[PDB]
Amino acid sequence: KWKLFKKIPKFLHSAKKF
Repeated sequence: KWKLFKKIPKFLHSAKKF
């Protein structure tokens, strides 16, 4: 149970801006 297991792959969130 690691809150990071669902936070590292946030590369898709970067493009969400542009």
